[PDB]
Amino acid sequence: MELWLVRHGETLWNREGRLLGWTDLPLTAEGEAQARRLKGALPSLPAFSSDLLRARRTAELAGFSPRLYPELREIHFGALEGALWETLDPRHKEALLRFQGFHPPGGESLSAFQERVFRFLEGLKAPAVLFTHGGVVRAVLRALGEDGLVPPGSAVAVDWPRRVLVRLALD
Repeated sequence: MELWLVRHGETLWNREGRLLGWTDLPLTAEGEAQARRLKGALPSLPAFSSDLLRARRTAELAGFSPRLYPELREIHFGALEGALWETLDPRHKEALLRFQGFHPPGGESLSAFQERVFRFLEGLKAPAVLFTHGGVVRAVLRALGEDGLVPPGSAVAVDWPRRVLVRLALD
């Protein structure tokens, strides 16, 4: 199934290097610019989006009117929300880097995050554009055997659950 996953535009915590999960931060001016550039670069397909502000706003500026689904939200970092990556406990750092055995206090384990994301994708019956988050795009890319890091406001098209089709980054 052809699916286009879009990483929302940047927020302040991108430059600050802080774990950004369910903390509802707004897009930065440049983040909105990245979103506007996506308009015309994404296929005209039904759209779905994380209900968090930064995702909804990206979808809007990109020219879409998505159906909102919490299932497309970034992973819930719990007590780790806002934590500087730099000073993150080695155990949490490694769990996130290797993408496994991650369980933040008061938040979502990586396992639950994946189950939530994949169950949503499996429910999609036709091609669509999904405005979501870095962690969601990463989970999908890793599950397809690839490096899951993509720039803010960029997109990746995949033939779910078989392969990555294209990665699109605009300057």
